[PDB]
Amino acid sequence: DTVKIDANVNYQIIQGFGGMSGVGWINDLTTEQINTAYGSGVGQIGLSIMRVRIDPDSSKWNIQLPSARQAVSLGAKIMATPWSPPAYMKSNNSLINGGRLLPANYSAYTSHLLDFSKYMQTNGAPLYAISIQNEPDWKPDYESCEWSGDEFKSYLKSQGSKFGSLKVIVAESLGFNPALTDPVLKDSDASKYVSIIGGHLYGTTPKPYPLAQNAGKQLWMTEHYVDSKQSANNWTSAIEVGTELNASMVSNYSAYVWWYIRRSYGLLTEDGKVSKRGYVMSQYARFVRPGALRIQATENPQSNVHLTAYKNTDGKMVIVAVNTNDSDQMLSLNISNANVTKFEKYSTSASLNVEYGGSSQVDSSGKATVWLNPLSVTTFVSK
Repeated sequence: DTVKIDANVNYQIIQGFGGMSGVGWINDLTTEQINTAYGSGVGQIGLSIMRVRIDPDSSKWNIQLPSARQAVSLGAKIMATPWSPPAYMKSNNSLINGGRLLPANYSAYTSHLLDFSKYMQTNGAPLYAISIQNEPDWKPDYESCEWSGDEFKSYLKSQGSKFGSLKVIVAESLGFNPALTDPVLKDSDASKYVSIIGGHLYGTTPKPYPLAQNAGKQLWMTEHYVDSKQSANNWTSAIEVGTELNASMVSNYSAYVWWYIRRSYGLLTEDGKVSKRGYVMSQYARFVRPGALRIQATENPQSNVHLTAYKNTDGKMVIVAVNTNDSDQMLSLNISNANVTKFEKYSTSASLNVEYGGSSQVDSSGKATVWLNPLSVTTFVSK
């Protein structure tokens, strides 16, 4: 059915796609694995964001440097998340099962975070962004710390100015619950120090956040994974990554950051090879590059077809479509306000990994017909 595209109507800017560096909790990435994930060529995923954990013990920070340095060398931006302040700053004197950061320690905690930023920077892996807390609404039996949105608000009013040009992220809610961040965004004295509203998708689905958008903050999805009991090469499950990426983009997110890059259910499997989930991610990350603008395009032209469209800074139009029908699907593109004469097709499916599927001509009235293979994630790139 018909898809109407207007390259003169813009939504969010895309900062990129990322994953978690897990060294300290799991084995480090190798240099080869980072090059595969952070390169953007054939066979590579195209990530450009790496997330790192801030250990409350600063004697352990050094183990983060090899992977963070390699990523920066390859053009990536680093964001850092703390799971807990040091135990001795919290109300329960423990790293685990929550506990509150004592207000008397707000300046000390800021100094801890800034120390981490200076260490990284001095060692040649400068941070782009820093989060105040991981999942303040979750109190598991590992590093965690509980906060309310009013506590974030008080914290930021007193400490926020100290972060300088570092981009501050709040609140990394488990389920992207606005309750944690609305108090911050409704207070201009707190809001002025926040650059990014970040959240996770556990137990939820992507949704727009109008208050964050109207406040001019970017929205980043800073951690998720799908059904970890599945092999990353199970196609039935991997296509769900495509669904979630599409929903995230339609929800005006500027960044999407997976959990552990290398894992049995990850973007790379434990043999260091790209997985089906990684190829799905690459249908977005290799082609929708940092700086791209999402543009108007019929999102659900027909049953079980979802798509988004982008203009890259180099002038290329890109269309990324998810087809969860077990049948070939035709799209009738109608493009306005663009200078496109052909699209190249690249698909991931049960049997293809980002494989070229031929070219389609766009007539001089901006019309083209393209086809989606069954149960596939397909990217069209203008030439």
